[PDB]
Amino acid sequence: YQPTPEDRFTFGLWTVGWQGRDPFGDATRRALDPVESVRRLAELGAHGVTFHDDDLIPFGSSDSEREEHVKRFRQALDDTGMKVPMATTNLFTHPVFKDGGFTANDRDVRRYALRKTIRNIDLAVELGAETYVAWGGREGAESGGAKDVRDALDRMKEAFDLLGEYVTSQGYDIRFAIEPKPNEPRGDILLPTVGHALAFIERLERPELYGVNPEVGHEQMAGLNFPHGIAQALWAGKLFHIDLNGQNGIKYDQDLRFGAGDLRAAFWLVDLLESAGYSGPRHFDFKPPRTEDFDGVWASAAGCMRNYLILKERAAAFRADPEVQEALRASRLDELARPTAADGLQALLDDRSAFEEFDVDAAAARGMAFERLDQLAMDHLLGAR
Amino acid sequence: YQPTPEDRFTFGLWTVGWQGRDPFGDATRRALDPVESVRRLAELGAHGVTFHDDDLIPFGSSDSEREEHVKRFRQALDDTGMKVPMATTNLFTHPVFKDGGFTANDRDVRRYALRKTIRNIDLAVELGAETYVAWGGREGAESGGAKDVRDALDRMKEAFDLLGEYVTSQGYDIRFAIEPKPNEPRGDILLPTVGHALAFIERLERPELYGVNPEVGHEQMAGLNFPHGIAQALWAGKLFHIDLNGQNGIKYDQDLRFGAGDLRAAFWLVDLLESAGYSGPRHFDFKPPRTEDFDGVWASAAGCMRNYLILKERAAAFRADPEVQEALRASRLDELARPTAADGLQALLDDRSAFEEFDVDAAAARGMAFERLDQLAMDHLLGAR
Amino acid sequence: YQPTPEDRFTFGLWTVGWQGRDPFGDATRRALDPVESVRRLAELGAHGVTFHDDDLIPFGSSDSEREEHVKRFRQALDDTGMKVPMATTNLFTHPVFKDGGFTANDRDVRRYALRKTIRNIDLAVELGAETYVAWGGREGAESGGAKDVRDALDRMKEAFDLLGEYVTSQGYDIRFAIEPKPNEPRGDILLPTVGHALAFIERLERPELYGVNPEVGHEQMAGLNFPHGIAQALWAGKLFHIDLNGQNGIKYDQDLRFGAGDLRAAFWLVDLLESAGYSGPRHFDFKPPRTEDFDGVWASAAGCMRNYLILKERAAAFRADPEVQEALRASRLDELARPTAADGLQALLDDRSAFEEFDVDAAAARGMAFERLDQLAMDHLLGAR
Amino acid sequence: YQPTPEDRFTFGLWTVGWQGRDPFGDATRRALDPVESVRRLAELGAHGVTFHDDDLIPFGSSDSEREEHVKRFRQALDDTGMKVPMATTNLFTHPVFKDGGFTANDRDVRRYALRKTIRNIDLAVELGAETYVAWGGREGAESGGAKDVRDALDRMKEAFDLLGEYVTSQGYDIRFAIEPKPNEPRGDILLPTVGHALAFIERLERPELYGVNPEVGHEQMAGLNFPHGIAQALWAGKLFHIDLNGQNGIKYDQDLRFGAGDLRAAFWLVDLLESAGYSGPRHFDFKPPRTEDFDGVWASAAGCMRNYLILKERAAAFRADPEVQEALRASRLDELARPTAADGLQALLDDRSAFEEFDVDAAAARGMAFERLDQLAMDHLLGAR
Ligand SMILES: OC[C@H]1O[C@@H](O)[C@H](O)[C@@H](O)[C@@H]1O
Ligand SMILES: OC[C@H]1O[C@@H](O)[C@H](O)[C@@H](O)[C@@H]1O
Ligand SMILES: OC[C@H]1O[C@@H](O)[C@H](O)[C@@H](O)[C@@H]1O
Ligand SMILES: OC[C@H]1O[C@@H](O)[C@H](O)[C@@H](O)[C@@H]1O
Ligand SMILES: [Mg+2]
Ligand SMILES: [Mg+2]
Ligand SMILES: [Mg+2]
Ligand SMILES: [Mg+2]
Ligand SMILES: [Mn+2]
Ligand SMILES: [Mn+2]
Ligand SMILES: [Mn+2]
Ligand SMILES: [Mn+2]
Repeated sequence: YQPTPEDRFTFGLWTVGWQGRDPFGDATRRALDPVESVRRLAELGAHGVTFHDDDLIPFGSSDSEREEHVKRFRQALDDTGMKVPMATTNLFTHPVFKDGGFTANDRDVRRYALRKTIRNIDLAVELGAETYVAWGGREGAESGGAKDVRDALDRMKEAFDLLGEYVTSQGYDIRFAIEPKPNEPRGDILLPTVGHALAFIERLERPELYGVNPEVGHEQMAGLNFPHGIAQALWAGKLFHIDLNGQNGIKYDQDLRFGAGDLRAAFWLVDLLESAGYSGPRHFDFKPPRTEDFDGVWASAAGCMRNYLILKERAAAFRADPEVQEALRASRLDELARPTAADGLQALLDDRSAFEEFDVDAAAARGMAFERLDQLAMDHLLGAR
Repeated sequence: YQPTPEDRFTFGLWTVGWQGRDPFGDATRRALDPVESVRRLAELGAHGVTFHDDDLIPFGSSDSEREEHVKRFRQALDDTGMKVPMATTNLFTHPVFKDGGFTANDRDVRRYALRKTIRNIDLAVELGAETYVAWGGREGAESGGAKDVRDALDRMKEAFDLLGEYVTSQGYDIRFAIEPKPNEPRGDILLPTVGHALAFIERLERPELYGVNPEVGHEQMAGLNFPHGIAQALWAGKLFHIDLNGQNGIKYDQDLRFGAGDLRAAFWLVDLLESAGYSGPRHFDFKPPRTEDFDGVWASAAGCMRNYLILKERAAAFRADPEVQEALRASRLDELARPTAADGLQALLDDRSAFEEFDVDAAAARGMAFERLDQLAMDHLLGAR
Repeated sequence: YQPTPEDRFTFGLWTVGWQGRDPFGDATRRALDPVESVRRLAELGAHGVTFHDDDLIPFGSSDSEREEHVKRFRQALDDTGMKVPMATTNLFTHPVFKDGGFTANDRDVRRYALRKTIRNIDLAVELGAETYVAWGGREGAESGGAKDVRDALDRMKEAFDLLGEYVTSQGYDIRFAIEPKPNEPRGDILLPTVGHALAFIERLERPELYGVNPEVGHEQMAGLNFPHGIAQALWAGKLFHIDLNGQNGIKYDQDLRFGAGDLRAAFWLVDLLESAGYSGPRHFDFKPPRTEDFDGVWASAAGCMRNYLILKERAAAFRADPEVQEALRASRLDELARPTAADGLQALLDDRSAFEEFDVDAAAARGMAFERLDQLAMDHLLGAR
Repeated sequence: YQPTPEDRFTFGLWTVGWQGRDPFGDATRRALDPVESVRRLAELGAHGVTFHDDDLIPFGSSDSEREEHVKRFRQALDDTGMKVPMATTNLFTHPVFKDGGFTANDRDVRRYALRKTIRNIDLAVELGAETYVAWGGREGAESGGAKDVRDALDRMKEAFDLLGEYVTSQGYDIRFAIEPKPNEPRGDILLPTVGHALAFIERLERPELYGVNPEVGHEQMAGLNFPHGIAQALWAGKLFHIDLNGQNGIKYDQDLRFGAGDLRAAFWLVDLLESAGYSGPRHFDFKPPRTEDFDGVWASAAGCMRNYLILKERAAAFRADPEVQEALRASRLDELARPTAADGLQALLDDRSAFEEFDVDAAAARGMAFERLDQLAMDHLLGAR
């Protein structure tokens, strides 16, 4: 289960670089030079890294410092062959963003947030990024009167439309991916789930430029089924990017390494991504627990990749097993993929076998055989057949 | 705080008619004649009732029985002046729907579910309903292999498109409202939230025919902010109907009377509905607890209406208070409603006060004053100023 | 992974016998004769069955009917070799228990609940049960004024003390196990968790007669760590019985087959039970989903046993692996088992290496190596080393 | 609703002193001199403040600095009349505590944690504290193998027994209160709820020295009913202290001002505390949101006190209302307070009206009238009768 770059595994600079500061604790690890992270991740078999503007260039840097930080970063990519498929803006750390970025009540902050993002889009395009992610972690509220949500969605649409106008006017190929999160650090965050983000996108001026970057832990933070939400994003044609990690149910954002947390949901996610032929980066947005030293950071990163590859093998064995293929037919998954009424409405209305002469009790008595199917899946996941 | 029919309060036959059967207990109350519910609700000041097909006509009824049930029902509406603004199909009680209705794996069940709905749409139009609600309570799964969600969404789109084709071919004015629910009775239910339903609707053949019927308890069952989700539905122009009740956080669907559960969220919901000028029915989808006798059923129904009216008065006093209007300006809610960059992208890019000369520390040091605003709201809710 | 009776796997009559009625649906399966369940479970390798009084003898039965039901049941145990290690009272289904049994506000109901339990304790002793379980599923409330909780705990202590007085006066060996549940069917249930039940027991007249019967899904329904709670019950010497099943986080009580739901927590539970040498029944309190027919019921029951045995093998391989034993030392699990200050308080107060000369930064810089340990556990669970 | 010191309102130095650093954001406010907090809180009507050792004396301070910090603090208490009823140890911020304090796997860290606490107990006694709080925020784990919970509970019992041995050997009157929390910053925290802490205390060498310091938000973080848990703590005689704040369901620890979050649960909490005659400090453990400036900090603190006083008035009006007293009798709250079987077990066994001649259907048909009672409570809370 050794990763190679063709597996497309990517890591944020902020993941292995996390110093371990949490709400109740100081840092447990020194800061990492982005150059060293690139080298250490390449040695593990990663394909690429991603960054926030302020991860790569310290906030407030001068032009000459900015140029030296990028030049050092570019040399580490050249030395390793690592790519930069995705980038994003930090619109959450600085105190100026305390009431939001694009939806801050203060107009001058909203304008500043847009300028900060536009500057980093240029940098991301230069480094080769195909996707620009927006995480509105500060867009939201802790109380009901502090944010008019219809007004905030107006401001959010304006911000995204202007960013779409900007990349069009430069002839950039980059697309945007919205990363939903239901809460934390705000009491409730706007566009809290995959669904809310997909619905918002359909009201933008150029919807085709925008998709979702769903994160395993963020949907599980709302108790939602992450493979189900990914399926709806695939159905809509909007899975531009994905964040992989682990999460133990409804609580603070844990960002455990992928495969920790809900192991079965991870299996069904990997099964769906491979079956659907998702071709984007397999991006890990995780935090090595602050109990770990620097050797534990890299063990945690390696674990993400390994667990993905183990699940990929087991899911593929599951789908290829003729006994599973037989069980899927017994459970009528083939019938689910058949059109309900390709004969059309009138034919359905006149079809007496659909109502007047439908034997509802005979239909009701037919078991679905889902438990035998699910136990075959569990045996395949555990390597027990 | 006495309701009148112009307040547009509506109740499902299945709410005050609930016999008190739960997963662990037998019925604690006798069944109610729909006629008596209409009379008792009218006496309380309700505007109308809603129904499932099988609430009004017992499942399996003959044509002559069906006609007598409707004739009795119609006479109770005539005697009281009560309206029927909304109707829906029971696609969840009969064992034939155990794997779903529109997305059942068995094609013959999906066709039957469509025919059952189409039959009731006719009845609902005859009784005057403006909205037909779809609650896919059985569309979902308890295990990952039992439902391919992309296939199920294909079947769901087909079902809704055919229903839209049907009402168009009859020249009906009725529109559809999807009622989301994240789980129960299925382990996870498809279109689990307001957002997922809004996103799905945008892929239907005629999206303008479909909106959402969000329920307070269903979004709170996912830990989501119900006023926020209602705001996004209003923003999208899709709040066709609403279900009001109470719910104590993330657990089984409690269906408490409106105002119980999260009292502050109820206040902010009523504030939003009145401020936005929502003109649909104020529909209560609640269950009088099975501890109650028939007198407790009607006290519970009266409580729903009363609590709405109390919250309506307090929210209106909050918005009209000049000290609150002053606090809203101090918190820059006026600036949130102003366009971020009506001067356009180029002007924003050249505006040095948006970036090069933006004093980020002065902006960051400005408090939002949200706590004083929120305490004014709490004083208004409690009648303590 | 074939179970045998020496594995001590037990099932409630109400589990495989569940007809599939849920809050929104009618039964999908016919009722089962308890005799047939005993035979079918024995054929699967089960050790025993458990029952509610009303599972074995239909409520309201005459003495002659009661005797024939028991005689038939006893013959099925004799024919199979199955045991009856545990029994319990149904104090939740009949409408008389709608406000509780032992803590019903109506005193005459509380007295009836006690008499109903005492009658079944006699029957359980006759059938050989070692444990009598109390599940106060109706003890609780949906609103704050309806139950004074200090008064209710007074009544609950009185009920349990009287039951302890009863079994002592008959010279019975049977002990009581309280089964906690945080909510459902009541809005909140008294003694909601393992901890609350353990604390309550310490106030009973004869605490040694009472322990806990924790259920996987019930603690996960509160977002709690079930292996952690089992550990505290073992630490207190109170794990008299256990209910095994699966549950997907915070939502209604799913009662999935064991191993479904949180697979990793199931692994750590089995590891703890085997390491601690728990010698009680491995009891499954699960519901075959109502999508299943009778063949799916037995496949689901077999899956419970199989998954336990797979996890038992993987946990044992994990603990016996010398590389894991090395990682546990690296993570200082050996030091955790050493007394903190066996030298005593004064020696600790005078030990300068505990404070004045403790190198806090050197200690802080030592990584715990938990991630490498946890990835070894994951590799062992998945069969990937 | 103006607080006075006889209302016993207390605040942690760390509450109004919180600089606004969260997992995703830098500080939004400057640090506060503890002296200024004492003065500002006294001016608001507070009775007292509480502290962590490291709140009052910066970590690593020399003896002469330590003495000057305390002397300044003591003068602010003398100038204001403020008391210090409670103190606690910071065993969570420094990286040395990253795997816990009393239950850290490293023995030398456990010994250091004990010495750090013992030093602060001396200081707390000098300042007059009656309660010493233990919050084991780092005692726990993110993975299953990293902590043997039976071993950790052994170490926790040893730590608490040694602290009890220490205060006894000095003749101190101070008692200990354990503050439970289910998760955050650890994935799961040991003794996660009021119940688990009460059960643990009963295994300590001198149980009478230890009680609980429950926090509104911490039990709600597990979806539990906080008034119910407080009632069980009162029933056990262990409510030594309480932390008041607000929390919106199951998510990260919000620490909103008291009264925000679940308003009805706050009402029932205040009703219970006043009815039970709780005489300890009404301590607020809250964080003014980081959107606020220093004026918003004090408005937030004032709001805590005001909301408590409003709820106190409404709860008292509720209990004194003769129509409520009539409804409580109708709902048989009087019968709940009556002993179930003061006639004894034998008399119960021979009482034919408890079983043989109990009319179960007549009992079942009697409604509890809980909804009318609960609507009276809601009318009293809202000032709407
Ligand atoms: O892409 C933006 C990223 O910013 C991070 O700091 C957030 O915590 C992530 O959830 C997000 O993926
Ligand atoms: O509109 C359909 C209705 O069916 C009911 O039985 C469900 O429980 C409701 O949530 C829903 O509103
Ligand atoms: O032991 C009593 C049993 O009664 C069942 O019907 C409950 O649902 C179980 O959780 C419990 O184990
Ligand atoms: O008493 C100890 C205190 O430490 C704080 O920093 C925790 O966040 C509180 O929950 C706790 O009350
Ligand atoms: Mg992310
Ligand atoms: Mg509804
Ligand atoms: Mg159970
Ligand atoms: Mg606290
Ligand atoms: Mn995250
Ligand atoms: Mn509902
Ligand atoms: Mn259960
Ligand atoms: Mn807290």
